[PDB]
Amino acid sequence: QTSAVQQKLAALEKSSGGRLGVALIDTADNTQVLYRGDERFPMCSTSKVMAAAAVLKQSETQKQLLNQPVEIKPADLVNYNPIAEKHVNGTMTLAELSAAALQYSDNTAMNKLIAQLGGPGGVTAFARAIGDETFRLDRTEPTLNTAIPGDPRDTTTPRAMAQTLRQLTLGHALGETQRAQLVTWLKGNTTGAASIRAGLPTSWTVGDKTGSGDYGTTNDIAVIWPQGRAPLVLVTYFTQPQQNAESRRDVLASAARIIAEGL
Ligand SMILES: O=C(O)C[C@@H]1CC[C@H](NC(=O)Cc2cccs2)[B-](O)(O)O1
Ligand SMILES: O=C(O)C[C@@H]1CC[C@H](NC(=O)Cc2cccs2)B(O)O1
Ligand SMILES: [K+]
Repeated sequence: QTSAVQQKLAALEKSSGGRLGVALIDTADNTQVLYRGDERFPMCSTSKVMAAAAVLKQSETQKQLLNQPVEIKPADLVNYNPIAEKHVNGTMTLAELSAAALQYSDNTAMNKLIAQLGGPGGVTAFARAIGDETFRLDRTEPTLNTAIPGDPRDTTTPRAMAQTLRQLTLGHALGETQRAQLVTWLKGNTTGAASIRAGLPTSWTVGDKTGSGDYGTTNDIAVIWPQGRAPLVLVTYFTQPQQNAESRRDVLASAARIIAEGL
């Protein structure tokens, strides 16, 4: 079937000229709303959640892991490093790298998380360990954001990412203190106010991770605590036909507004 919400998302997509993917889980009843929910999209910086979570999982058996210093060298800087560049020729702890990757979208920080996990495949292995058979990370920063149409590298589906984000933040994929740390980090994101957040009532609380890539790829994955009801998990992925397309965070806000109006 096609619901009223799905028809509105299709109209938004048609007007946008791009390709939109949405997955909602409403934990009030465990129901789902999907739009292109099983199509693949390039994750771009939303992949930073999986990398940080994989390090949190490692930290469950190493009380000092998050305090471990990691050297930052001039050669480690890439294309977007606002936190890591302040620590060149110094160090950042794994907690600092996680916070920088999640809350500031720092790409050097992400590369250090990936390296701590043994490369992109270590992030994929963690996804598999927590029940996600869809996610794949294949490259480091910055090339994981090329977002080429039809390329399977560094992709997932909306359905898979919503399920995984639920298990990480509201379920038991992580230990209790690690889940709480991930939620704290997401709630302190600096980059999200134009994306899913912008389509929701102002009284609701959001923790999210955005991403930007080539092909105008504009993404957001969020946990949402609405006023008066159980939490939601919402993924909104958007990608466009031209490599140089502009970001369209407003489309994500519009998708979130349609979802919220359908509850
Ligand atoms: O064109 C130029 O004169 C050089 C630019 C300068 C900085 C650029 N980097 C970014 O803007 C980081 C991003 C943040 C969010 C989306 S991209 B670049 O390193 O790509 O090259
Ligand atoms: O969180 C955000 O919205 C911003 C954040 C910026 C860093 C990452 N993007 C890039 O490095 C851009 C690239 C495009 C092609 C190659 S690199 B990420 O996907 O998004
Ligand atoms: K792993």
